[PDB]
Amino acid sequence: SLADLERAARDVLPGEIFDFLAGGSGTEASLVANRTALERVFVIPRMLRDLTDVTTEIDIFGRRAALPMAVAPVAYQRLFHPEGELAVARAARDAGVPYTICTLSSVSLEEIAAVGGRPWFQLFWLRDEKRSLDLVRRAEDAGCEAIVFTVDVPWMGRRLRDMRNGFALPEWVTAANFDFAPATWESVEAVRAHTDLPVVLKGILAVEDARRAVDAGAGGIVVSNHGGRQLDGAVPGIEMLGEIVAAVSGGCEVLVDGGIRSGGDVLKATALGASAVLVGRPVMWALAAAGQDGVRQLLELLAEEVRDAMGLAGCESVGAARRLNTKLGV
Amino acid sequence: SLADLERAARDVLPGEIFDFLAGGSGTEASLVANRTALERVFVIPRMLRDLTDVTTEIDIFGRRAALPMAVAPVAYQRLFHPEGELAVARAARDAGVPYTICTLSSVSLEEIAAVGGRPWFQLFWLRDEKRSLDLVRRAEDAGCEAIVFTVDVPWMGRRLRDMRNGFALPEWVTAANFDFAPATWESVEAVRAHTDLPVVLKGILAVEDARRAVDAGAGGIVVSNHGGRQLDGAVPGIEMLGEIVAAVSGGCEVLVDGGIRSGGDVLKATALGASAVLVGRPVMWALAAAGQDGVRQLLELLAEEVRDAMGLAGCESVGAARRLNTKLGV
Amino acid sequence: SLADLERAARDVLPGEIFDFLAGGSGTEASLVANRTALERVFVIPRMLRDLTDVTTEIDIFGRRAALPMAVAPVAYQRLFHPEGELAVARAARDAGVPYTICTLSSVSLEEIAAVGGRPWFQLFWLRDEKRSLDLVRRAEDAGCEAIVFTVDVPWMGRRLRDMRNGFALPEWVTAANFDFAPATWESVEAVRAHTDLPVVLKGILAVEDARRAVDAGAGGIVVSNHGGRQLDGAVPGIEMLGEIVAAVSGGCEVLVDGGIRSGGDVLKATALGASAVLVGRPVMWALAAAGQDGVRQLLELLAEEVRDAMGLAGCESVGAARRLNTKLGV
Amino acid sequence: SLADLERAARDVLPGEIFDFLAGGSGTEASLVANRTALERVFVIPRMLRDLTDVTTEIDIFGRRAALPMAVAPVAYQRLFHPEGELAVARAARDAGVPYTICTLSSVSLEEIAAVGGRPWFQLFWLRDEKRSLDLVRRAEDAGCEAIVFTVDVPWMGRRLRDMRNGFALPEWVTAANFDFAPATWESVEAVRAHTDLPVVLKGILAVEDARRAVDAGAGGIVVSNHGGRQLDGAVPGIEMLGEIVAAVSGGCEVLVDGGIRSGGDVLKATALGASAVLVGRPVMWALAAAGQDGVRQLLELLAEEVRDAMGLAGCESVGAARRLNTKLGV
Ligand SMILES: Cc1cc2nc3c(=O)[nH]c(=O)nc-3n(C[C@H](O)[C@H](O)[C@H](O)COP(=O)(O)O)c2cc1C
Ligand SMILES: Cc1cc2nc3c(=O)[nH]c(=O)nc-3n(C[C@H](O)[C@H](O)[C@H](O)COP(=O)(O)O)c2cc1C
Ligand SMILES: Cc1cc2nc3c(=O)[nH]c(=O)nc-3n(C[C@H](O)[C@H](O)[C@H](O)COP(=O)(O)O)c2cc1C
Ligand SMILES: Cc1cc2nc3c(=O)[nH]c(=O)nc-3n(C[C@H](O)[C@H](O)[C@H](O)COP(=O)(O)O)c2cc1C
Ligand SMILES: O=C(O)Cc1ccccc1
Ligand SMILES: O=C(O)Cc1ccccc1
Ligand SMILES: O=C(O)Cc1ccccc1
Ligand SMILES: O=C(O)Cc1ccccc1
Repeated sequence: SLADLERAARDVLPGEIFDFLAGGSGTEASLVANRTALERVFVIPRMLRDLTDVTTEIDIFGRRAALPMAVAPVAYQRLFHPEGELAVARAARDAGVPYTICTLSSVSLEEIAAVGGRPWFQLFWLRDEKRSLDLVRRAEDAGCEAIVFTVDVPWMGRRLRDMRNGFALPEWVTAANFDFAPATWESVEAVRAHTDLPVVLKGILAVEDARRAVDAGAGGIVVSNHGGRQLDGAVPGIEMLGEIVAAVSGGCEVLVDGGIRSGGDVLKATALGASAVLVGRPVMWALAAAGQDGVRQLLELLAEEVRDAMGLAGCESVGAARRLNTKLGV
Repeated sequence: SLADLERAARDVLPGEIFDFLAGGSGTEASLVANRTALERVFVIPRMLRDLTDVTTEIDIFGRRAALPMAVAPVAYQRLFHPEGELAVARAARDAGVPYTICTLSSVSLEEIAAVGGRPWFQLFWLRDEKRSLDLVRRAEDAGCEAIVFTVDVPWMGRRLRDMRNGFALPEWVTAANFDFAPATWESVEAVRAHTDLPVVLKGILAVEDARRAVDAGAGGIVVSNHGGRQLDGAVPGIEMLGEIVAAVSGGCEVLVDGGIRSGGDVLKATALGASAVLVGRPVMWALAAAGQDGVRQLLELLAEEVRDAMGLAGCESVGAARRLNTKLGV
Repeated sequence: SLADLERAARDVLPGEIFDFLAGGSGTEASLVANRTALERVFVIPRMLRDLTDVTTEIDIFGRRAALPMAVAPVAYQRLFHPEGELAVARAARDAGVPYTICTLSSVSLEEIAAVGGRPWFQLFWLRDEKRSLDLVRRAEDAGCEAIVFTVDVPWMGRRLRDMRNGFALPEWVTAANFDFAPATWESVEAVRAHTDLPVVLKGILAVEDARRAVDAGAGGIVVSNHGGRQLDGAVPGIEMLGEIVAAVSGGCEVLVDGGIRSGGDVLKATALGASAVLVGRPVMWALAAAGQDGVRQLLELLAEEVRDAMGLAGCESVGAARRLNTKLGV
Repeated sequence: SLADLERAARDVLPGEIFDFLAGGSGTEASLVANRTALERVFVIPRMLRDLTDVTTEIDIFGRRAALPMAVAPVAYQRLFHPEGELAVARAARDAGVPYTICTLSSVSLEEIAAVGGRPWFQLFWLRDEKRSLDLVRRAEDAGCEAIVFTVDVPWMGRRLRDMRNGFALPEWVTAANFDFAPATWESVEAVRAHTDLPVVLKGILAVEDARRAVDAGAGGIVVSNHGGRQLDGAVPGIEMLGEIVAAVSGGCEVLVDGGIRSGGDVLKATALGASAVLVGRPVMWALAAAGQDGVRQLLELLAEEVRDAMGLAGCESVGAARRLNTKLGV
């Protein structure tokens, strides 16, 4: 289980860095709710279906992925291990999972993309529409296959663990893509007009924002409260997911994140209608604990857990898993 | 109470064997939910009815049973006591309760059936349609009166207690019926075509699978998440039971299992519409603690608890108990 | 508060007697649910109403009572104090609260009634229709003003505290009215035909049993699960009360019991539609702790708490309190 | 966070005074429910809106306030610090927040009003309609801009912490406005006829009392259970707020109080429809801990938390925050 890795990472990382990773904003209400919400979801499995060729593969944004999952954008991964983003990206490539390269990556995006695999690029909107679009163009020129535009960070949430810790970036970690302003719908349009890559808006929670994202020409959204790190009291994405999937009615891919910690959790998200999930903190636990081989082992365990869960639920494909029904417990 | 027995069994059994017995898959969410779900159910008892002739008997699959209960299939019972299945089967016979002989029994099915009583036989689908049907034919020739086809095990769930324990069958426990593949609806048909015994599909949770089971010629189903040992996050059977009973509308017997630990719990399952229940772990606690006489004492306590509960609720018969209403609490 | 008294009684009483008093049947699910259910109820108070003449009085079964409350039937009160029922009955009389004399009283019913006040008499149905009716006639001849026919005890619930304790009546406590069989609707009719007193059926939880009680000529019912001492898993009366009040639509008085521990709890029961409440265990705590003066002090504290709660909620009368709305919390 | 201040105040204040401040009535059910209720509310934030000019200002009762918040009436503030109400009022003025001067203030209302800022005056109805109206006239002559008529205190709730503590006002704290009777709707009319200031009824929880308040010519209400200090078991205001806002349909300002402990909580109240909130206990923690500068720091932290929350939720104005949707969690 992914629970094994969390303790291993707690042991190795400096306390303040473990807190930067684990923490949420405010009283951590949304952080805790991400888990509570998943725990309340029960799947109604189907029996006696053909499982001779169970596959966890999906096609997303033009490409085959080995699982309905990608590595979430997590800034400054050298905080957790000296190889940082390169270790994660290599493991992701080898697992057939898309890796999201961050605007605030601690290794340059061009170096990360050179690893190969299916890199996506996460955008934070800069000060200058021109620099933002340069970053997009860099990503595209480097072979990234989607732009994950983070839209829930007009500014950063108040992380009281960091404030209490007086936590700051070590001098040996930098924003390697560099030598910020709130995004609007106009910024989305500027991005969409300047790339042929799918634009994916990350941090959508309202139904009318999901519909507007489709109208705006997004190729996907990530239904997300940013891992409980942005508005404290924001609803978990998993609680809005079903309503959002019904509202877009196939008009874009609908991803979800927040608290996904097992293959069963992936199955739950799928059954609620998600195209795929992102996974954040667990990938960093595996990185901290054992570098590249740590993340590879995590991804292999997830792969096995997702296949197991699907077959136990009577699903030979992710599409079938999306047609599962659920029941909320207490 | 059945709680007495659990500690007695914890004291006598080797830790790893107690864990094989107690554990569920994954994070044990479905294991815990089986109990939570029962605990939330309240019965609305009726008063002032004639109780001069209260009976707990039912007719099921051709035969009278003393209680609306059978012993669930539990593999490898010599793990818990040296007399294993023979001790349980004798106690069951003497109590007038059906005993389910397992495909993976640690005493041969013919020896268990020779004990007498009302044996049923649980089938796991083998590799070879021909060997599966041989096992069915053996059971029928031995006098088993129903085939309990387990349909929730295309493969085994990941039991993290066993994995952590590195638990494996002792060399002194074997699958005595021997000298596996996923089941499908085609396998059900092959069984149904080859026996005149009622075929009971164990591990149904979806309403449309219950209806299809009727259409397929099943004589019953067991609404079950396999004691929380198969898909972690599968809904408890008790949560689907009422919906399933309404959907089959008398077309087959509808049994339930998972967490039944008292006569009051039997009453709750009955009031939700179950024809009968299966009981698993408590029977093995009694076996571990005191062998045959242990299981006899358990069954006598259950019998007394079921009669007590029925009469306190104004029910002179199990049919009347099925007409009780319930209310969900928090 | 009534919480003060509970510890005082725990200190003075022998453990096994405190357990006889405190305990419920089975796993004590219904015992705990009585409290949970009250705790979930919130009152919506009204403001700015005339409170110049707030009164807690009600008319019930022909007579004025000082509060919408009576002392519940509790058998064998000499278990708790040497003066037993006489101490409780005197305090009740002095407080203007009806006292329920038990069939299993440890002082004869005629002695208790001689105390004066507003005694009611609780009936358990005997073996012999003739002896049952004699007991009723005795009660009526002694000046009791209602027959509280307990209808939830075809036999006694399994009290595992008592069983574990091997608890039995001390030799110095006897059933003083003596020198039992399940009740039916026919028994109710026999009682109703033989007395002009109001017949009150205690232990009704199903709506159709409440309606039938009206049809049967009951002058009241007590919506009750017998303090969690009868069917373990029976719904709390407070959860059925609103539905029952709507169903009888003024055809009899509807009382409730189970867990009433404050004037606020009385207000909650009133707001849900109860005519009055019974209070059991707290009266015995006060008796154990301080005899007659103990029960008087309890009743004075309740009186003050009920007036306080009513006025804070804008109710000058109990009728107004019945028109309060409520909201369920979590 | 406001949690920092609570411990600081616990350290400095005498135990019995900390209890006078913290406590509620009865079993403190309503006190705890105020927090529970807020914790169950999740906001659905909006993204990608223009936040170039985020403002937390509102217009209320004729005047601009810097935040959608006022300092609640809290009697006898010299209990917490020697400068008492003057320290709080100065900080409030400097923060641009209305300060509610109490009828039971420990510094005279004219001295508090001389501080300047936006003082409101809270009225308790006196014995004598003439003295009540004198107090109103004093407040108006001193420059108070609204009368906050407390309508939930026909008398004081039973504060068991105070009773247990034998707590009484120190001899060095007095009701400085002096040298009481239950309010009715007639008292509201007498106030409304005698002032041109907006009359705000504090302690409304029933929908029909909110509508009647509008009909009566109130310029606002405060939906409130008096911080859990009046009826124990009264619903939290936050649970009635949405229903009340829909019922008045713009006919008066609708404020709420009870448990507001962060800017996120203000956002939640706004999203449920509140015009503004009151904050009580936290202001007294800050006063106790650090006098005037303590309250100033609290108000600055709240201001920053409210702006943060609004912008993270896509709201450039409080009006926009009122149009946010919410979802209840568990
Ligand atoms: C340490 C940390 C840094 C993050 N950095 C970013 C970021 O730069 N961009 C972004 O869009 N999301 C960022 N996220 C949020 C994740 O992409 C994701 O939404 C969240 O972590 C998912 O929740 P999970 O960690 O519970 O799986 C970060 C998350 C964490 C924990
Ligand atoms: C140790 C163990 C072994 C089991 N073996 C089998 C099996 O061979 N076949 C099967 O259909 N169910 C099997 N089950 C599941 C039970 O038949 C039953 O569904 C479950 O135990 C009921 O839950 P309960 O144990 O809470 O009463 C097993 C259960 C346990 C605990
Ligand atoms: C020790 C004990 C003895 C009781 N004896 C009787 C009885 O003889 N007849 C009866 O109708 N109810 C009996 N009751 C139940 C009470 O009348 C009442 O329904 C229950 O105690 C109410 O719950 P409360 O104790 O929570 O207030 C008894 C209750 C207790 C605790
Ligand atoms: C110590 C104390 C004294 C109070 N005095 C008054 C008062 O004189 N008048 C009034 O209307 N409310 C009074 N209140 C209630 C507050 O105005 C407010 O409704 C409540 O404190 C809001 O809850 P909060 O403290 O959780 O923020 C008092 C509250 C406390 C804690
Ligand atoms: O997006 C986040 O929660 C992580 C982050 C951390 C530090 C600086 C920018 C972003
Ligand atoms: O069916 C089960 O949960 C029990 C089982 C244990 C070991 C091997 C097969 C089946
Ligand atoms: O009615 C009850 O719960 C109390 C009781 C105790 C002992 C004998 C008869 C009745
Ligand atoms: O209104 C309140 O809860 C506080 C109060 C305390 C003491 C006296 C009057 C009012």
